[PDB]
Amino acid sequence: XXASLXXASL
Repeated sequence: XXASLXXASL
């Protein structure tokens, strides 16, 4: 759930 920052899957 990092959204635009990275960590897409978190």
